[PDB]
Amino acid sequence: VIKSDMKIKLRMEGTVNGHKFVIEGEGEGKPYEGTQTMNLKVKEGAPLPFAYDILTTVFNRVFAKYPKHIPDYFKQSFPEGYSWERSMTFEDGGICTARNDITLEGDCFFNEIRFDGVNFPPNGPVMQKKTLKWEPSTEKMYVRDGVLTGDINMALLLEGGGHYRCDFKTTYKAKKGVQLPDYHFVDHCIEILSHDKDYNNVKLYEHAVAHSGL
Amino acid sequence: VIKSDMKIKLRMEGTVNGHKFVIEGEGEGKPYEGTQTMNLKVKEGAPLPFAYDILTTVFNRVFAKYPKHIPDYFKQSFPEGYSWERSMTFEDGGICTARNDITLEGDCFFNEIRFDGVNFPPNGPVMQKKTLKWEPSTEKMYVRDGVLTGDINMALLLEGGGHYRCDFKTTYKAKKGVQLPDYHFVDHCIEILSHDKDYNNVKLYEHAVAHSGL
Amino acid sequence: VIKSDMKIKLRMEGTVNGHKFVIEGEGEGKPYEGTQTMNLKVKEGAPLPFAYDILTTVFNRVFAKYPKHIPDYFKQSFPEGYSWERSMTFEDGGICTARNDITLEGDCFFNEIRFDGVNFPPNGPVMQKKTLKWEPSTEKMYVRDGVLTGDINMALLLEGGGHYRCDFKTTYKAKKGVQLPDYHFVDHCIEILSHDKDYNNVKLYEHAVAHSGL
Amino acid sequence: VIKSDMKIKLRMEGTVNGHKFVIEGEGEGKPYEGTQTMNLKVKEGAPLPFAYDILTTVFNRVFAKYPKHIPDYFKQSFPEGYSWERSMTFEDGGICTARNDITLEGDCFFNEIRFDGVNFPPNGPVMQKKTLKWEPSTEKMYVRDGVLTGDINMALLLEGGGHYRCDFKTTYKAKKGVQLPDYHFVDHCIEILSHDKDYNNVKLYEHAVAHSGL
Repeated sequence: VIKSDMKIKLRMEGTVNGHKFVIEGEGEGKPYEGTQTMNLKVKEGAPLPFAYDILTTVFNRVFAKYPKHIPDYFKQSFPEGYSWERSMTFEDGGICTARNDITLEGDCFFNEIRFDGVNFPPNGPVMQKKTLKWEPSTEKMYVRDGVLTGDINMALLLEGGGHYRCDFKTTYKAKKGVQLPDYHFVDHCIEILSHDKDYNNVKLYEHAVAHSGL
Repeated sequence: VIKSDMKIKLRMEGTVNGHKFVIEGEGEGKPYEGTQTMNLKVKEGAPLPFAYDILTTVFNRVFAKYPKHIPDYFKQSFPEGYSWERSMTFEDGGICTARNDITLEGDCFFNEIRFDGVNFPPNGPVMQKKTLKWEPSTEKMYVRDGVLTGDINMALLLEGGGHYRCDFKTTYKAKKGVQLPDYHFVDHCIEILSHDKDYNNVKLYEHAVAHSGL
Repeated sequence: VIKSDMKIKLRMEGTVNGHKFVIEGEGEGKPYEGTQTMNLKVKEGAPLPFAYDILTTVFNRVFAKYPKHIPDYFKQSFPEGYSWERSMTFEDGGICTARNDITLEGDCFFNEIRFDGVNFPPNGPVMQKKTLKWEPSTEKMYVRDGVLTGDINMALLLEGGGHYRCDFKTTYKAKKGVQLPDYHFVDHCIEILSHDKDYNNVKLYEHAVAHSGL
Repeated sequence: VIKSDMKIKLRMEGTVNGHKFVIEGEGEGKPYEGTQTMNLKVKEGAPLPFAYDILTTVFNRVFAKYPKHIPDYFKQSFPEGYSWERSMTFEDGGICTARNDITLEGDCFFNEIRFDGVNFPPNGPVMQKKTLKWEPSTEKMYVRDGVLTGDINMALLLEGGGHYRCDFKTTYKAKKGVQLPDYHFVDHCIEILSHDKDYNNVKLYEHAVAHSGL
């Protein structure tokens, strides 16, 4: 079922700072190379009044290169699939919650996403769209009460330089029992490859690689 | 417009641990006495698989007794009204986001509520419904970048005794400029007066009183 | 042993931002009225390069008015006495740890204090001495694994107005078993009554009152 | 001054849970290979009543392999040297503060260390010595207001399996201006190579490597 080439369909509905929106996406990736590319269209709530970058890491750890010696929680989870929940705690008190329900129909991953952001200061970098990109990162993966937890120290590079910090916690729940991995890492980088004026259209790329550290 | 007796209508839509639900409520309160009572019906997602108590403080600081010497951000905000956003950070990593858009039509407050909870441990008190009540509390109210912020150290009393701690941050945004108060407190207590087996029906009561501390 | 009038002797040794100091104090209070006054002298590390206010709440919950219906963990702890540990988490990442070992010799409380502060931004209000006072507060008191825990949402009023937030957690350990109270509150206010140029000399006052909330 | 082979002398004084101790160490490392080994003796407060592992990462980022393309804040700081401050926020509310003042005399780094830990639950893994090791980690390094900040998601592996999480923030201050690096990573692993019954004697090893991520 998980082939060397898979397609991806997604719908996100969300509210940030009380602003409602819908974004749909279509793309493709190489699960075994840990790469994926997606084309995202704002369907409702254009133009977004917040930094598009807060959304991009919510737009599937199936797209991560897992070595033999590390059990692949994500790939083992299919065909049944899995869901995740995430909190994003920004250093200025902005908080987001997000979830994705991931299903497999043929060679296509369907992603049903909800995103909610609250308490962004009105003159902070998110509401004033001062973000350039996410720096690369390393997710710390560990089992807690029988499900996979990922913690990340994430940072947005700001216009003018310097960084806006965010702590991620993701809980990943396979819909069937799998071989649980030991403590390990997933390196990430995520890049907006192109966008129009108000990010109504966005081409998004991720590379991810699992490893056991030093 | 804000009389000694007002009615309240609400709809909450939410997702906790991936479980979708809708709850509607009707009730009444005394804004100047800082009291209110509400009758809540689960409309979708019965029976709730999580502790109903995580919802109750999301089900309007108009219902708080404000003394003369403290400017009433909430009552001054009408007829135009106000909205709030809240993060609830539980000590075991459970996080909720919530928002309420409050409008005034005649003597009735309409409440449009969204609630989302993530990362509740499956064997924690919320997913195992081990909560008895919220302890009383004191909200710390202060202006930050021109809007009212409230911080609360909240605690749920547990079955077996001892407490489950939650930190609230609420940002309150009047839809028109008002007299901003100085740093002050709002004492709260919130009580489920009655409920059926699975909290399909709930009668809920709050008392709230603003003060300037010692 | 705990009379209506008691004396207080203290020595604090500490390091903030790498700056070492020693402060000694002598004063007096009314345990049953929940009041105390103290005279503090900087003995080493004058002039302090940080906001003196970060120290003042570390300079004994014996000085709190406890009503009959709330068991007094502190007063019950003597003659043997008690110790406490505290973390102070400031909203800009400044963190302090502090401890006090409290003994009773005659009508005098001896206080052996250690205070350590790290990660204060060099252009933040603590290192630029922009604090005016602590706002009043309400400490939430609860038992956790057999010892009394206090949580406080504290705020320093800043020069220019607006607030610098700090979260306190104190663990209070009686040196003998006592009647553990139920969940309750202690209202505080703390005031620098007078000081010289660089706070080499400071007269400090606290009022504290325990209550059961609404 | 920073040769391919350097010696290390250290003294830590600290208090955890009110327990006072002094630990001295002597060792050696390869700054350009990012390796170091140290022999630590408890001089006061034997036997330690807490998990020795909370101390080991406080026992100098000079011992990290820095590639050409990343400015070496640490090595550039000598001969004048640098100091750091650290907060360690454990997931059960245990908090430590630590600092190190690092000087260079000949081929020897001198380390003047203070460590303070508070609010460790009495039946938690630190006070019940249930820790096996620190998992490897990746420190996120970024400049904030002109000094180097490092954030780490750290985890102790527990007896019985599963993990105890700790968030590190270190502020690193060179005693002279240097070439500030861009956002980057330092991979770490730290290992107790050997110890006696109560960790009165400990041989400690670290490997560290700076990189720019994916």
